[PDB]
Amino acid sequence: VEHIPFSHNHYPEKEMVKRSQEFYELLNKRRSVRFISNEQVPMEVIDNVIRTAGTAPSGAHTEPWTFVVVKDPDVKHKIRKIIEEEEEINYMKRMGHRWVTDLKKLRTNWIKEYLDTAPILILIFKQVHGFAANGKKKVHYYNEISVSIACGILLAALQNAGLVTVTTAPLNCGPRLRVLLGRPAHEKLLMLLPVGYPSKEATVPDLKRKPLDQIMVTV
Amino acid sequence: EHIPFSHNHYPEKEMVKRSQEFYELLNKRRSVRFISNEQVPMEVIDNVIRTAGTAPSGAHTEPWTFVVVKDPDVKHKIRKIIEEEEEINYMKRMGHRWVTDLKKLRTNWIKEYLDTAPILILIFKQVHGFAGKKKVHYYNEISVSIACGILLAALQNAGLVTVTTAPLNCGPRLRVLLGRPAHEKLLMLLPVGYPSKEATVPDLKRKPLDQIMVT
Ligand SMILES: Cc1cc2nc3c(=O)[nH]c(=O)nc-3n(C[C@H](O)[C@H](O)[C@H](O)COP(=O)(O)O)c2cc1C
Ligand SMILES: Cc1cc2nc3c(=O)[nH]c(=O)nc-3n(C[C@H](O)[C@H](O)[C@H](O)COP(=O)(O)O)c2cc1C
Ligand SMILES: N[C@@H](Cc1ccc(O)c(F)c1)C(=O)O
Ligand SMILES: N[C@@H](Cc1ccc(O)c(F)c1)C(=O)O
Repeated sequence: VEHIPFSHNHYPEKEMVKRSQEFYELLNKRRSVRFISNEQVPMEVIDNVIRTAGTAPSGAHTEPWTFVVVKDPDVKHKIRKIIEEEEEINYMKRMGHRWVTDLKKLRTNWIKEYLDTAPILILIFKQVHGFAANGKKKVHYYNEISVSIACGILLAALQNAGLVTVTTAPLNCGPRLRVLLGRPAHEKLLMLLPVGYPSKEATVPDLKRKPLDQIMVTV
Repeated sequence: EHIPFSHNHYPEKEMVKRSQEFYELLNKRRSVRFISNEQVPMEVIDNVIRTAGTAPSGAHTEPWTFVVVKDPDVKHKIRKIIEEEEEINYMKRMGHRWVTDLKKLRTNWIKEYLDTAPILILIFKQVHGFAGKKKVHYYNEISVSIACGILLAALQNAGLVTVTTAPLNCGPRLRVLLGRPAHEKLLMLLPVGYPSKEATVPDLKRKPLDQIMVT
């Protein structure tokens, strides 16, 4: 592959400052929403936020991500059963006292109503390796990180398109969900995001973010 | 304590338009390995980090430390560290496959951007925290990485460039050098600023939507 000049949209410092400020205020309104209405949402928006996630950087340009989108309530209902069953055992046995306590402030449990109500579920699978065209294996360097970075971009894009979600990690649900969705073995489930509009009645926990001087260190 | 969630809603047509234009802005983002020494406004840097800090995180743990280096001398020390360790990585440690897999990008162990970039951002994950005792940081690496994604969109939005790097085997030396505690581990390093006038990128193509999305 050949290398080409990079061209760059410049801004005056004054407009950089302003774009950076608006975008802070925009993403700072983002909250994880666990109560999602059944109102349908336009698929062109979903298509576009996925395509935005696909602009992410990736280790050695491997693009190791598969975004699986479910609209079908029958499929969504099987997903729900799998996750509620597995999470009930997670909460009652596998997570441990300390994790369960650390979650009290969030009021989460194994009941995940959003898996039926939300019109869209996005299941983000990482590809632990890939395949060349001749069927031999290719290495996916830093695949989990690459996929999580694209997930961060996806979240930004959703916030900026006026949709809500909550990033979830359905512990011990990977295999059953992979099989149910007909995905191949080199894909593993990394996170699941219900997507739509908030419910009229949606709450969030009243959490504060750290001030800049507790996350940023200069030298 | 739990409160009502106040959303900011767009009509379908503004949803489509905002999402389309945000795709277009982010699809112009490229990893840039040649960075000008022209200084950049620290108010932007503060803002983009602030933005990264809005990321979700496992059990609301916020396990990230963003270490921003502007000082020439420390930066030259970071460069010496990374060049030494990447030399051994390319010669010995990565293996032939991995080195062959990087030919298209034309990377080696010389990392000039570590001196010329006005700003380095080093991202440390906190693999646990402290209350007296230690706190569990659930999904810390994934949380931090999600924060770095948000940071990259923010940088792209604010007119700056960077490249996401993972300086293999350099974490311990950089940690100690920069005064960070033993519960922080280096996850990645982003040199930040304007691209050099002569900057190039490799002529890579992204997958079409139907090769990354299954319905
Ligand atoms: C997890 C991860 C680690 C990376 N590590 C390095 C690195 O150590 N050195 C480097 O030059 N580029 C690194 N990159 C940048 C990729 O090589 C780059 O994203 C890819 O070639 C695609 O180009 P683009 O970012 O311009 O789309 C990394 C990217 C990711 C996601
Ligand atoms: C890696 C990761 C995993 C998460 N997993 C879950 C989950 O399994 N269930 C859930 O309800 N929320 C999950 N969350 C959402 C967090 O609890 C949430 O981000 C945090 O409480 C802060 O709230 P905010 O997103 O409103 O800032 C996860 C977040 C991240 C980053
Ligand atoms: N870390 C090595 C090479 C490299 C390594 C891994 C990557 O995934 C990558 F894209 C590039 C370097 O900075 O040159
Ligand atoms: N995955 C579990 C537990 C959980 C909840 C919230 C979290 O932030 C988290 F890290 C883990 C759930 O969805 O209830």
